Amino acid sequence: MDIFEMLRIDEGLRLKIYKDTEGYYTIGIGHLLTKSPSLNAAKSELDKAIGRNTNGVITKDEAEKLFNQDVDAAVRGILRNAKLKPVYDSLDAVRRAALINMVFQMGETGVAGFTNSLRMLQQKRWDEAAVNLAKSRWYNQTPNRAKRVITTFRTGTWDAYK
Ligand SMILES: [Cl-]
Ligand SMILES: [Cl-]
Ligand SMILES: [Cl-]
Repeated sequence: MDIFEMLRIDEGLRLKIYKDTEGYYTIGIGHLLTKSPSLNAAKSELDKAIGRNTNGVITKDEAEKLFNQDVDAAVRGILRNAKLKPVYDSLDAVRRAALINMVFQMGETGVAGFTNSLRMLQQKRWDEAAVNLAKSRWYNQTPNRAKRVITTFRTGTWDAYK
């Protein structure tokens, strides 16, 4: 298992524009296109992202390309963020993947706000962090995903993705 396979499990693959769990236009492996309610605005973002007139449909290779960029962006986002970098650097590789997964889903700013959770993780108080992480809109709106990510933080194993 690795961060790419983990996110493929959590995000799926869809080759036509769809709405994500928040109702936002998305394509591929959870590539958010726009928060605009305009499908035309989403189609424009898509064409700009892929470099061609897609008519709202892409290939698997194209979806994987955007996914690679998106994972890269989440990691670089963590490393540039004063609140996330220390926590990331304190973690082992498996738990690092759980943090990348959160940032991929919610964005750098949204995760960096989990101040109390981040502290517990930095302290390696795993059970306490797991309890604190679940007291969140995140957990309540996407509980099965959040449970998987939290299990990964709590255990430092990939058991939740087996
Ligand atoms: Cl995403
Ligand atoms: Cl708590
Ligand atoms: Cl979920």
